[PDB]
Amino acid sequence: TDNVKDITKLVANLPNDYMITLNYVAGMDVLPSHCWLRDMVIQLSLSLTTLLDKFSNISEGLSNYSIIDKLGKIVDDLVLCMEENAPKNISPKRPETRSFTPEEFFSIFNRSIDAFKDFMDCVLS
Amino acid sequence: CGNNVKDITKLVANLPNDYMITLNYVAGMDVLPSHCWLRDMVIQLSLSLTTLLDKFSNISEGLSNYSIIDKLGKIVDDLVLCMEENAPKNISPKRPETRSFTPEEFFSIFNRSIDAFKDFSDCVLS
Repeated sequence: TDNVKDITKLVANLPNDYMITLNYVAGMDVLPSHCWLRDMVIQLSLSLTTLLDKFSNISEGLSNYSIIDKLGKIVDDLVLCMEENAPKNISPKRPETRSFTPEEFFSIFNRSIDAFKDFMDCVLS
Repeated sequence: CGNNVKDITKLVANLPNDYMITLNYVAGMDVLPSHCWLRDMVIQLSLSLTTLLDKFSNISEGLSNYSIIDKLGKIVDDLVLCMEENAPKNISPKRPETRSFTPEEFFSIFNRSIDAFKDFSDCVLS
């Protein structure tokens, strides 16, 4: 049901100097969403997959594995929707591989999901 | 003075496998007799835990990393008090080796220091 209310606890339970790697799609902060939403949900999917593998599945209490896994599932549904609707052949460039703080990584995450809630040319320079 | 862990296992399981935890490692801790390195190591763990703690927010419910680490830091404060109150005069072989360890490795050093404390030839190396 598009759920945060669990992201804040994850961020509070992740080291604030831990660098989460993400292939940031350039211009996600300026261009209209149809230009980057698809690519970004896919990149978030890859990063969450990579992130989840860094924890163990604690089953009782605050579990980072649990929250990340839940987030991964939400994104899989987003990738399904975006993919099974994207414009043919989606060749700008292959996203800037950057590392982000958990707070930063997850702010980007929220901005992408938010972008979905309103998903109804793409040039830079 | 002797002495409870609030579960390091859950902590290690809730910390990223590739997160590097910095520790000024006291050389010879793995071979030298305990009285040669315990005091210094307990002091070093205390510093690393201080630094580690400042990386998390205090989550109140759900056995958070902040709470467990904070608990481990207090246990070490008691251990530092004990070792300092009984440390030899002027404790200077050489400073500790600043290294980075994975959480499993860091807390393995911690558990081994704790054990050494639980059971507390002169200090020669090389």
